[PDB]
Amino acid sequence: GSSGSSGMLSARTMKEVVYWSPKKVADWLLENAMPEYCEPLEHFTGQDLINLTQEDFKKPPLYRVSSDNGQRLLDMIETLKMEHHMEAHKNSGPSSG
Repeated sequence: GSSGSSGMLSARTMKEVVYWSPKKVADWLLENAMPEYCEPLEHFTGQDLINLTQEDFKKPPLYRVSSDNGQRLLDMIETLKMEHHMEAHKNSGPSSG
């Protein structure tokens, strides 16, 4: 083993998590035990990371990365957005699905 117990475990701010760096997005993953998404998110940016959807899982780079149909991550990210100023739609009930 090499990285047994990390020294520092915390984040300055996640209100944007969009302008982040390609090296930070990763640290955030391992921080929550998500080293499996680091590979596909190696060159990912806070912005691209938050722009991830269950649909993006069906295809690469993020594909069958976990046995949770990309739930653990989707949930870990969903929060990264709720913070940012992203006015989501209101109406509920699509035409086709």
